[PDB]
Amino acid sequence: MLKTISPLISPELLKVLAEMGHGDEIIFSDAHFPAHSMGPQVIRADGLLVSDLLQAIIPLFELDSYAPPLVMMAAVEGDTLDPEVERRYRNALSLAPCPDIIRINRFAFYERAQKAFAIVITGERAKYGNILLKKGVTP
Amino acid sequence: MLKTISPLISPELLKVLAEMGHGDEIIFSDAHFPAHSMGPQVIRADGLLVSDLLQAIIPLFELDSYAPPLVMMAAVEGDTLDPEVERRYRNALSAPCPDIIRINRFAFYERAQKAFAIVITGERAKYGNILLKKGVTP
Amino acid sequence: MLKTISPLISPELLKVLAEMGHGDEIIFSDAHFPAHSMGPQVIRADGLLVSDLLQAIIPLFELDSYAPPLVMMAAVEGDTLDPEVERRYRNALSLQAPCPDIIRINRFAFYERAQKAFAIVITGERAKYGNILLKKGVTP
Amino acid sequence: MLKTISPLISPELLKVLAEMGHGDEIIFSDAHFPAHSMGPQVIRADGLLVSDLLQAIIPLFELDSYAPPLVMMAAVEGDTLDPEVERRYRNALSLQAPCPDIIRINRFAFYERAQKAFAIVITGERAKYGNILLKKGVTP
Amino acid sequence: MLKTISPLISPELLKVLAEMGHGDEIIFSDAHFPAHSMGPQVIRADGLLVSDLLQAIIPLFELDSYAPPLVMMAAVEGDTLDPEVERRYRNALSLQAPCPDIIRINRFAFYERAQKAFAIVITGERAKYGNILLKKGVTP
Amino acid sequence: MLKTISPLISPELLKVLAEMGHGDEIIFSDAHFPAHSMGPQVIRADGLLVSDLLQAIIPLFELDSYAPPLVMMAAVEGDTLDPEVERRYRNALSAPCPDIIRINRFAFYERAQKAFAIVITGERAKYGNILLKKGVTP
Amino acid sequence: MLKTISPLISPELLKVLAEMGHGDEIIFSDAHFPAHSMGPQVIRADGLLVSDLLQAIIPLFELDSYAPPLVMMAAVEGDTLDPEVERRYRNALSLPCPDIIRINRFAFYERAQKAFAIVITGERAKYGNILLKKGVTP
Amino acid sequence: MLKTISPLISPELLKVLAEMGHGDEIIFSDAHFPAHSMGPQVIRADGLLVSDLLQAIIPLFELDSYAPPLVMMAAVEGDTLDPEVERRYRNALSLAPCPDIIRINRFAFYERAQKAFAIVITGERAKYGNILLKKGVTP
Amino acid sequence: MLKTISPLISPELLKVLAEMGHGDEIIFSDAHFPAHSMGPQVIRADGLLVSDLLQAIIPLFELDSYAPPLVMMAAVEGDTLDPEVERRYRNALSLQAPCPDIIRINRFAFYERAQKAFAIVITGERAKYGNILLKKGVTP
Amino acid sequence: MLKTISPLISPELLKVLAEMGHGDEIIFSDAHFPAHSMGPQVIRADGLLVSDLLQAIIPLFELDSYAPPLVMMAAVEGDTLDPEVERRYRNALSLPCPDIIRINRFAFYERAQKAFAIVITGERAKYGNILLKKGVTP
Ligand SMILES: C[C@@H]1O[C@@H](O)[C@@H](O)[C@H](O)[C@@H]1O
Ligand SMILES: C[C@@H]1O[C@@H](O)[C@@H](O)[C@H](O)[C@@H]1O
Ligand SMILES: C[C@@H]1O[C@@H](O)[C@@H](O)[C@H](O)[C@@H]1O
Ligand SMILES: C[C@@H]1O[C@@H](O)[C@@H](O)[C@H](O)[C@@H]1O
Ligand SMILES: C[C@@H]1O[C@@H](O)[C@@H](O)[C@H](O)[C@@H]1O
Ligand SMILES: C[C@@H]1O[C@@H](O)[C@@H](O)[C@H](O)[C@@H]1O
Ligand SMILES: C[C@@H]1O[C@@H](O)[C@@H](O)[C@H](O)[C@@H]1O
Ligand SMILES: C[C@@H]1O[C@@H](O)[C@@H](O)[C@H](O)[C@@H]1O
Ligand SMILES: C[C@@H]1O[C@@H](O)[C@@H](O)[C@H](O)[C@@H]1O
Ligand SMILES: C[C@@H]1O[C@@H](O)[C@@H](O)[C@H](O)[C@@H]1O
Repeated sequence: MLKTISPLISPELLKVLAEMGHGDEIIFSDAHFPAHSMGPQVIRADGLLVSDLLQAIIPLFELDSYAPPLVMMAAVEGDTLDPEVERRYRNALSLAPCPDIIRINRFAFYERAQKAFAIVITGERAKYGNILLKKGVTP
Repeated sequence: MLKTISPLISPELLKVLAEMGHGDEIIFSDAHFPAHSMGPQVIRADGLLVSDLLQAIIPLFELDSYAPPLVMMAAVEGDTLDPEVERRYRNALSAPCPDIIRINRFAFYERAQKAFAIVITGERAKYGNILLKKGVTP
Repeated sequence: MLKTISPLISPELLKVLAEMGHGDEIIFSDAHFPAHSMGPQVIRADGLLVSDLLQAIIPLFELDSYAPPLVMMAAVEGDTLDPEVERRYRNALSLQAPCPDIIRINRFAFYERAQKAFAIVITGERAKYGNILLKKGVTP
Repeated sequence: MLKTISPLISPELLKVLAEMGHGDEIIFSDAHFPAHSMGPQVIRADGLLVSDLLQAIIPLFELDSYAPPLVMMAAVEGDTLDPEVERRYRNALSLQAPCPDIIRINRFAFYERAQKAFAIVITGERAKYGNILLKKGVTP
Repeated sequence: MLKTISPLISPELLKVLAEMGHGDEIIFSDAHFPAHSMGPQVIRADGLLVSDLLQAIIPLFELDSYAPPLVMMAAVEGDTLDPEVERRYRNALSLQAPCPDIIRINRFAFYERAQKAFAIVITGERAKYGNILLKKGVTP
Repeated sequence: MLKTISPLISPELLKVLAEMGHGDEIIFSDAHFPAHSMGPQVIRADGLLVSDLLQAIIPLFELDSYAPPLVMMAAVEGDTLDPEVERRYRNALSAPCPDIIRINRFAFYERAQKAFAIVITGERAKYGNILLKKGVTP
Repeated sequence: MLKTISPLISPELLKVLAEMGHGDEIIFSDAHFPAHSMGPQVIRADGLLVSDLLQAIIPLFELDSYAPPLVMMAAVEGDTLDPEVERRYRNALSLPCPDIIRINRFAFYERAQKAFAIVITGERAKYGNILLKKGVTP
Repeated sequence: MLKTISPLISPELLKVLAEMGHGDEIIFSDAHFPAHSMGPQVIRADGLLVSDLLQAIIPLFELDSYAPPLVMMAAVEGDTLDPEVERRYRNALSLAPCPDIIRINRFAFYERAQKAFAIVITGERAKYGNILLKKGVTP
Repeated sequence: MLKTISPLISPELLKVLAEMGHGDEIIFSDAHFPAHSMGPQVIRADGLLVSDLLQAIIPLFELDSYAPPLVMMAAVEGDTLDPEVERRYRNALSLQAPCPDIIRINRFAFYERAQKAFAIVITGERAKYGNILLKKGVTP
Repeated sequence: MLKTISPLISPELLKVLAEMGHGDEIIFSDAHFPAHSMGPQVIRADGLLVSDLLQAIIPLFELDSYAPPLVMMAAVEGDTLDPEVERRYRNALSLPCPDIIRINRFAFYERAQKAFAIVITGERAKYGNILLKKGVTP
């Protein structure tokens, strides 16, 4: 734990976040995500909701302006998604407003998770609660 | 995650709990515990309370009936404990929850140095550290 | 071991099952499978039957409903497969609710698929074609 | 697996048994033993009985004749030990020739001794005091 | 780098600072300190002043209040401390509130304590006796 | 060592043989084989002949009946083989010893690169390298 | 620290510069460079300006005369460089020729994936990345 | 394999032998020795007799003159030892004669094997075929 | 060090030389070669001349006779080789019999081959183009 | 290699010397020293004379002024040193004081177990071992 920094961010994630450079991507997945088979280093955040890390990390993480900074997974046809999830993610990320969030199909998302800098799997239970953040040029 | 098992328990902690044998000790510490300098493997559980992990693990973890299975830290001289902590931990570990005994910071740290693992949590209370001793799984 | 969880599941396997997410695949091979050269981590369960493991894991493992969750190996040219195997695998998998249909794929495609699995658990099953792949779903 | 060798013996255990020399000790513990904190390398054999392993290993493992080759744990104050355990352990060990007498030592001295063992194989034996230590001899 | 947190703190140091608990100790040494032979993990901070790093971490690092949290090295017989080093350090450490009195211990006593430190950050401070140890407290 | 098992087989090779599955390939090379630059794990057996290891392993190692289980190296153009080698290897691997097929140095090395392991021996003969493919243990 | 050698160079960087041979390329990046994602080993030099290292390094590092020895990043189209960055760099390097080649952001990343090492500095100036190519030490 | 050097010495043993300095000790044990539980690095020489390595290594290994260079294990009371074993060891080591060989009790031998530089376990089947060599000042 | 074998050969190099098989290649480069970026394991031999190391290993290293076993680097346009380097190398390599003709290939071709070498020994040879590659043959 | 720095110093030795701080001790041993048995990290410098390294190292390495900075091995009782060894060493070091302390063979080993590193050279001279203690870099 450290002062002025959300105690919800583990020491290892703190390191990962700092090591990230312009353009690096990090995923905060829901609890159902196959994080461990993607390839990048995985960090567990089992007792937390994605919205928890988002609000904890946003004052530290500059979002990329050179590319879509926020990406989520699109529900497969014949499946159900929750409208509220994306709503609080935006609220958690609004320091003030945050860029629009774009959804790509689940496979496209995995494909990109495979090249990500790291993956943080949380306890988010809602379906399709996975979100990718692309880092910008930290001022 | 997994069905019928608390998702608050990370897979690595699930492995640790399963590997532990009779007499093995694990510590669930508060956020201020010097967990990483004790020696045993450390598992972070930052967003959770000690009482959260205690209740999640108890239906899987039989407590030792051959020796004191629950050990907490005695307040250092010129300092006092928060009454709310121990009572909350007992509640979480309830068969009845065995009695809890206190031992000075020296003896607690000496045992922490030799514990099977240390799970550091987001528990903010002072003296929120607790040592559990595994018994024989029935 | 732990209470409420089958003792047949090793600590490492419990970790593996918990780490797996939606779509991840895990193989429970018979004793003849070339598990160690496939690529993924290998957990040995020598002396144990695949069916005994399936029955122990099924109450915690959600099978994928987004795609066929069960894949077995088709017999190779000239071989006859023992119907007793798939019969007791489905039974073990039907512990709480009947299990989905099992599909069969060419031995080469099975290996190519084993090369991408999350993990491989090699058991004591001595019958040929006793390998079965499981695909995890979304834990309800 | 391999021909002429029990399939119940994992590859790692076969290596371990072959590496052991005269006087080296290996423990086959029950499922309750604190094997992972003792120190020596641990091989898991979850779901398997100690007696089933002993019967599989005895034809390859020479028991030491220079010192007591079999050590078991004495029950702790208040506990009763099941005579059925030591009974089937000796039977399994008597596969080709009757096995030596088994000695019992205090739980603390057993652990102190486990800390020096070559390896520890934790099995699926669920009975208490199902731990047994074997000391290798000179392969004739 | 990150926003909010000073970029003078390398990602590895940030992780270290966060893992430290109440009572844990960290050394920010001058360029002449035998950092690598003490025992704990070392983080190089060549080119940076100790006072640069103290200012960077003070907003995140609560000092121990259960014991003297600031310790520097006493000058060895024949040498004499440069009070300006302490001034700079004191000002960096007093950016939020007056820092506790800074205690000075003998060279060898300092090394002994370093052997048990959580980590050691060797900087570019070229002034003699530019070493300082910080003890962590209960984070508010 | 171990009773009923050849002491010529090191514990590590004993582990390797046991881990190998159907279709897995292992090479027993002569002393001049570039074993350490192929890729797979290498096990030294310097004082032994390939025929020594072949005979020791055969009572434990069932050979593949689904594909060519024995592969040797074809002599490079402008070079010739020593007749005594292949015949000695067949003798060592005798159920009858399946037929042996030759493949150029390129195809042999390509497979060596992907083999499960390589056991380099003290076999001094030229082209004394042989690749065994494991079958289904009965 | 060592006499005659700039104390700004960490022992690890000293080792890296010494291990580099003719043609090897090293990058001293700004704080925003995605160094850890490229592939080569990374040396953190947080808080230091690129120009500080260049000045510290140049007396020991011979620049390649067989190929352009200095490469920088061209500004993203439509954007412009801060002329002070390169002026500061040219001075630190004590720079007849050689000139500084400028390659596009991604072309720069491509070449950085194959570099000997990447030293990420505390340089906050936009496009402060510079790649140096070692020559033959006189 | 290398020219002029016994092909019976594996590459790793070659390295160990060379890394050894004045006073370092190395054990060539029989096949019954508990080499792997002693502590030092172990090298397998399964198809060889101790006498094989001895004759292969002696032209490379200078024996210590500052201390007893050759030590073997004494048979426990109530056990049998082979007179020929020590005989050929001496013959193998005689390049020309080799120092006397002294026997210490089995436990004393293990105790010393625990601090040795390395242990080479061979296929020597004879009981008490273990021998320790102490390296001298290589000329 | 050892007797019989030249003490100029570090224990790690001796091991490497012995593990090499027919066709394996090793580079003894000059002090300016980019040894560490090629890919293979590197052994430092600072201070020693390439000709010093060639004399040391020739008695133990059979050259390949199935292909040109000796390869050096051609001078880059603008440069010119110092024939005395080759003389020294030739004499060291001819201590037991006339060494095969020494072939010279382009700089980049040499690097390409180095990426696939068994190992690289970078020495203190400060003359340009002091690099030489050896291909191992069937040891008599 | 690096300009201004002796090419005799390997990159790893350069790193080690740079990491050493005030009071740390480094040993440059002769070829007969049991370096790998002592405990500290070992850097091979086969073929090089101790005096060659000392000459290469001294311009970068400040000797301790707070404690005797040079220690050597006293000859085994009844034996004698070759005066040329130390004369050669004193010259390489460009050596008012300090004097060279001589400790018995085993006392030397004891201190070598706690040294920062051991560089084993090709020095064949009896008792060519020398321990240097680092001071405060000016
Ligand atoms: C079908 C999808 O599968 C994975 O991507 C999960 O992380 C999602 O939440 C969803 O269940
Ligand atoms: C004095 C004690 O120090 C550590 O053990 C903390 O984890 C406790 O909560 C308490 O503050
Ligand atoms: C031909 C097949 O080969 C492997 O896949 C074995 O695991 C099967 O049981 C069967 O023998
Ligand atoms: C009291 C004893 O504790 C451990 O040694 C267990 O392995 C035993 O079975 C018994 O429960
Ligand atoms: C004598 C002392 O030695 C070390 O502790 C240095 O870090 C100090 O600055 C001082 O030079
Ligand atoms: C040309 C071939 O090269 C290697 O494969 C050797 O192992 C063979 O015996 C033969 O010499
Ligand atoms: C757009 C570019 O992104 C990275 O390459 C940074 O290192 C540059 O300075 C610039 O910000
Ligand atoms: C009793 C002794 O035990 C070990 O020391 C063996 O290596 C000996 O050969 C002998 O059998
Ligand atoms: C131009 C060449 O570059 C490298 O290959 C050096 O090793 C050569 O000696 C030469 O300087
Ligand atoms: C007797 C001594 O043994 C070692 O310390 C050698 O390094 C010395 O040079 C001497 O030979």
